[PDB]
Amino acid sequence: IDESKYVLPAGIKQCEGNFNLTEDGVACYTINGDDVTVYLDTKFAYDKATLNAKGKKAIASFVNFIKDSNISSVTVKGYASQGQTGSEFDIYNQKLSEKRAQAVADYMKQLGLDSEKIITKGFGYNDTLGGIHKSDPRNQRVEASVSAPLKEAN
Repeated sequence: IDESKYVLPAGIKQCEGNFNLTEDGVACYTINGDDVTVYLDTKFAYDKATLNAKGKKAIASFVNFIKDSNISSVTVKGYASQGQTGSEFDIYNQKLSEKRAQAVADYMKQLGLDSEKIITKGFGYNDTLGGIHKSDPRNQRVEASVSAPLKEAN
């Protein structure tokens, strides 16, 4: 006798298997029961902390979900690839990754999200993606995930 209809995050599609092994910026969702979780994987060109159009489209939809879910805070994590076999550039890439997270967060603020709701972390070329080489450009990225109950349709 149930009639309630729940609605999916706007402009975001369900995550495919290994959704982070895309070399494109993406935002996707998974459902676990009645709670939805949205992921953001924004990619960057080599040595760049600038956003591209794909990244910006993804972020905008990510933010639209945060503002609609009345979500409290989002942690924005930046990463880098390890381009060279030693540790000469570990601090360099740590800073790079921080700059990437800061880029993502700056754009979120342009979109009408408040700076207090945003926490940024850089990781350098640690936590590189599983299954690929550490120097793969897909490691050059910012990640974030938020969760919220599924909204009833209205």
